Amino acid sequence: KSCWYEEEIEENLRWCFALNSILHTGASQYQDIALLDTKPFGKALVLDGKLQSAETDEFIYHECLVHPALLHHPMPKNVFIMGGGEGSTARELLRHKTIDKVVMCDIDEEVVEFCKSYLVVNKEAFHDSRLEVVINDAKAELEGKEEKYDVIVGDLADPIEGGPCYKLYTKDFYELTLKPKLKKGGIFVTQAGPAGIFSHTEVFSCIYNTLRQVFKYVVPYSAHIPSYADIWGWVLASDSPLDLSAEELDIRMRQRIIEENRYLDGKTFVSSSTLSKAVRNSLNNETHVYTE
Amino acid sequence: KSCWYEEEIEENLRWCFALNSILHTGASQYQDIALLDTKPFGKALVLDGKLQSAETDEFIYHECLVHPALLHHPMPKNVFIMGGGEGSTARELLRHKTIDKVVMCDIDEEVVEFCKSYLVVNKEAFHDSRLEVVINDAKAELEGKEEKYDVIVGDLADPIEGGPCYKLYTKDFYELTLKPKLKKGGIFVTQAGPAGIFSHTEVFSCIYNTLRQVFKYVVPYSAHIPSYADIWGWVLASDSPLDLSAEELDIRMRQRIIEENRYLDGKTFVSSSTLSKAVRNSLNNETHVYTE
Amino acid sequence: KSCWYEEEIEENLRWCFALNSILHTGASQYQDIALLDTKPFGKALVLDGKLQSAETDEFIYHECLVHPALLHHPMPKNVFIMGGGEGSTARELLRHKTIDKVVMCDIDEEVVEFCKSYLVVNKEAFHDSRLEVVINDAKAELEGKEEKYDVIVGDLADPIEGGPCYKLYTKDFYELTLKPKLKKGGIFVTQAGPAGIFSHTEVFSCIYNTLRQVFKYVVPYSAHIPSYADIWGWVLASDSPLDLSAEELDIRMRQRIIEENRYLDGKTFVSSSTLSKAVRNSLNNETHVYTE
Amino acid sequence: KSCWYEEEIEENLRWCFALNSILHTGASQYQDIALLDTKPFGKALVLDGKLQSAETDEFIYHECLVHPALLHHPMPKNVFIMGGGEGSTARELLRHKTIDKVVMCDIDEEVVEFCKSYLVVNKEAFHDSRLEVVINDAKAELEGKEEKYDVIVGDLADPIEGGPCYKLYTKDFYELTLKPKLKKGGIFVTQAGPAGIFSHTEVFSCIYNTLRQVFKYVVPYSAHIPSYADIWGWVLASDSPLDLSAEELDIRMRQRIIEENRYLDGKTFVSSSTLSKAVRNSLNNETHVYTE
Ligand SMILES: NCCCSC[C@H]1O[C@@H](n2cnc3c(N)ncnc32)[C@H](O)[C@@H]1O
Ligand SMILES: NCCCSC[C@H]1O[C@@H](n2cnc3c(N)ncnc32)[C@H](O)[C@@H]1O
Ligand SMILES: NCCCSC[C@H]1O[C@@H](n2cnc3c(N)ncnc32)[C@H](O)[C@@H]1O
Ligand SMILES: NCCCSC[C@H]1O[C@@H](n2cnc3c(N)ncnc32)[C@H](O)[C@@H]1O
Repeated sequence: KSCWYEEEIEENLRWCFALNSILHTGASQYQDIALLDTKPFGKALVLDGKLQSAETDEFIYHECLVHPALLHHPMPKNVFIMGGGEGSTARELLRHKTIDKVVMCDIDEEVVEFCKSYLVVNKEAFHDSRLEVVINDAKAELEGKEEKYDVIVGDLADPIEGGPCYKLYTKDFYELTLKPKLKKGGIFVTQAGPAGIFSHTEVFSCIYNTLRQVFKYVVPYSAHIPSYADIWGWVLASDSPLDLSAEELDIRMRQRIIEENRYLDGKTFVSSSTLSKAVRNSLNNETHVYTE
Repeated sequence: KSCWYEEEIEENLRWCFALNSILHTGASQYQDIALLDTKPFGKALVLDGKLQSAETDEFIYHECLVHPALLHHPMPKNVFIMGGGEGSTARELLRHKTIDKVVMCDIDEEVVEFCKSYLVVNKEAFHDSRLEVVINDAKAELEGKEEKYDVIVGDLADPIEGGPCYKLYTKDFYELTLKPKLKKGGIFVTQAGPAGIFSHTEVFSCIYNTLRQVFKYVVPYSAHIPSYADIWGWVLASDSPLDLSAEELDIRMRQRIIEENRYLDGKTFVSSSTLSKAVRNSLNNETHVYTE
Repeated sequence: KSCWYEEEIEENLRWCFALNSILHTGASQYQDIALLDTKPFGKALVLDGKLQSAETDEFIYHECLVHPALLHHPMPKNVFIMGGGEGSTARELLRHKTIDKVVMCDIDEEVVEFCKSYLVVNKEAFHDSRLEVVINDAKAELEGKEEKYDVIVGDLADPIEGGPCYKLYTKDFYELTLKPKLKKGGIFVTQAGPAGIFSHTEVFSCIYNTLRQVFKYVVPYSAHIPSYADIWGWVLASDSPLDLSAEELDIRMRQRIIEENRYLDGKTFVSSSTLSKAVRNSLNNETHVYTE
Repeated sequence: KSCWYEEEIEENLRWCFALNSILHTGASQYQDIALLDTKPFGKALVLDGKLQSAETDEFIYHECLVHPALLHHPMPKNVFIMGGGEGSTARELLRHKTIDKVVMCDIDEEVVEFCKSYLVVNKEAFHDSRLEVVINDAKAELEGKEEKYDVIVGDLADPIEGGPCYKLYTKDFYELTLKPKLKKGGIFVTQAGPAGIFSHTEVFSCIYNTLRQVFKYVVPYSAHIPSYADIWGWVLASDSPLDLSAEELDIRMRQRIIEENRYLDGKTFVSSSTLSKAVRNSLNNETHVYTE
């Protein structure tokens, strides 16, 4: 095949996908933006040269990010997303019947406009009256406003030094900006980077341990995302408990979410939060904490 | 970082590993045989241009291939391996104290002799008095010998038309050749190809469904193998039940297996054997059966 | 710099060009047709996954293909092009004031229509009253029409077994079909494939030797084409001598050709027609003759 | 094919060769050193990630670099090489019957040792009593010693800012270090980088113009080197004339060089020094000069 997008995932690992076209290439002051039409994963959003969403498997990422957090809440009504410009986290949140307000707070208007325009899947979401789009740094936005939320969702890029996301994974940020803005019984969830057998030590274990230092209950979980070329991680965090069985998750899904989930049922969530021996022990032994 | 090993996982997806060296390249009349020293995965055995074992994570594959089968057996004493010339399957079998004899039946003497010399991790295994190496087609060997086994392990390449491995995945094979050479309570396990969200439809679902036509109890399961760049699958099959808890499995590990498993504990197996919603249902609805 | 067009020049040599866009991809039943906007070479026409014309250097190929033949002719008035659907060969022919008619005979109407729409450099050429476009196999066309030409231009793909172009490079073709349709003093020129130090043995030496069996005077010549990643070759053939000095050629350029050539002057042609020691001798000693 | 060496030749152009092995990888304080066994070009020396010599076509580079300069001299006896660690420039120089002394002055002992050991072709050269190996910066070595030479050969890497070679292409270096150390009737030749239709403006035109400002007679010439993925350039420079015909070159070769040249005869040299229209005009119009 002639045409390829190439991504260096580590300094010694490259991942190449065959291309149909290069649909749109924008840029803002924040990052490079690109929509590719790829053979293996369909349409793909690439930010600063990292694939961040692919048409074929974004559903897995977005179901996993969103649904566990809301299903463990007794009655989630309002939710604040840090990031979300791609719009699929909002789509999945808006599937919940209890939800009356979703704030998408992304720093990059152009990403939003771009995806608002070209990720057709998210059109019903982007137009729902419950969605409020806010163009800001989520950290500034959070400390600015007094509104408190049932659920806060971190749908940011991994914490990389000198980037616009690193701040929002520090113990400082959690303790003093995020957690004050959680209602009673509030639940936080953040995307947490690679969660492979070896790749999980880069950011996942540290995000987990950083949250461990702020919240009473912390639940790491993971699932394969083919377009990310790895197992990916999320962490639920709360000062209230987080224990539903699979059966109780399935009941809650059937009652509270419109239409059928495609990836996530209760058993899948139970498998997801049962990390492997080595990962589970690695996380437990982690002592690094993100800080100022 | 300018020398790379490349593998086309699909016709539109390439995975590239930075190389330190090319330790050996060659061929038997069956297959090309190469050993690469890679940066991300250490020494990697590449057979017909497909990476089959990487030093850093082969433990995952071989622990998943071997331990669930033997652990589910009350008392496995004799095992036959279809393929296994690389030696790691034998290695993990020989960690079981209950085992008295392992037959490794590989068609290609050069794989065996090459791995016996170059894959040092398996040196003790290859030299264990309990191991018998037979150089033959596994199907011809099983047909021509009356010996029966407590466990038979399929460590062959994926089934396709016309390759030397296809006929060892058929309904007629399992029924007429393999099952008669299982002892009372015998367990079969085979590797079963990619088991990703979409890639599982190639062979994993068909192997599962084929086995489902021959054995009463069939347990498919899967785990990520980074050097294979996908979730990989295995299938257990038996005419006796295959239902142990994570705790039962741990006790058995502790009683029967020399040293600590690096990948697999009881929980990890339960997680591996709980497939995602989509994969589970796809397997259940599969109707392809491999036949002669 | 993460999207790339790749071409395997040989089974062990790849050339990759950074892409701006994929402007079109598709196919007729003859060939795939793609137009890529490349960084190093501008818009590149790719036919069956082989780059055939790049905006930045196609002038070299087409100047070398066309001008030496016409310049050596006392008075070329009518020309037939075998292939030429891309339009650049016609373009450079039509710069000659002496020309009254060009027949462009391409087998693939979709190449013609595509290039006529998308390769703007050739718009005037395509619209010139002197140009006739015929959609046919060039061999069938020449056989079935009595018209004779002062020059015939071979602008076909390289000869191999079974492709649509092979039979237009054979001894029997040149003798029985082409030569009878040359006027008195007629000159044949064909593109002749790679002409590198080693790559010239594939087809360039064989075309030269084949022509040497049919025509009295045969002048092979070559020039670097960066976007082809090699030296490329052409062969002039005639029953009348082909021996002009660099100065004679310049005077003719000045008298007959509208505008300045960007690549070819008289000296450049003399240089191109002086092959290296090794290539010269290899051509002289070649004995393969293409036959039906 | 599985294993590749990748070279970025421009920011938008990559060149990939299939690999047999990575024979040796050294490093010194000056550069990275590597010997690859490549499929398309055989054994290849790579310095700081740039291929600098390949077994299959180094003869072209080294014949072109060496023989024109000596053949234009009436009686060259002693020669100083700036660089030469690879040893092939010395090999070709030592083929001349008039030559009694060759100084190989390379800054990197390890390159020399490495090639002394592993480039078998140059064994007779490296052991010839006329060869003096000197481990130094050629600029310091030149200004240090009083010996004057009939021919000085620049076999350095292209002039790249902040590298150890840039100094040795400045007008200052030429005027005040190099030219004082040329005997009466002395001839200088330097390798001069890419000499393609467009690539020649990077260093070739500037090296040419810089020498033009120091020497009375300057002759640029070029030839394709497949392993360099380009036409490559050299420049002869002298205060005496440089005009032999092809015929006079061939006589001189037959009388003065042992054995047959494989690439270069008199006609080849004449073709080589007949640049194309555009290159010839580009060089003539160059006004940039390398300086302090
Ligand atoms: N794994 C999937 C991750 C998705 S890509 C990261 C997303 O979060 C936004 N973003 C980056 N920094 C941000 C900040 N400080 N505040 C709000 N949004 C931000 C960015 O514009 C982009 O939409
Ligand atoms: N990922 C797990 C695959 C590892 S590679 C496939 C292995 O099975 C052998 N093999 C192939 N066909 C065979 C046959 N009919 N009988 C015995 N061994 C065979 C082959 O020689 C090789 O060692
Ligand atoms: N580098 C110079 C090659 C350019 S690409 C080859 C061109 O010759 C046409 N073509 C192929 N076979 C043909 C035939 N038998 N008759 C007429 N045109 C033909 C084909 O449609 C295409 O336009
Ligand atoms: N196109 C083919 C070029 C060959 S590669 C450049 C060669 O010139 C040496 N070299 C680099 N800088 C040098 C200096 N200042 N003095 C002497 N040798 C040097 C370097 O160690 C190497 O052997």
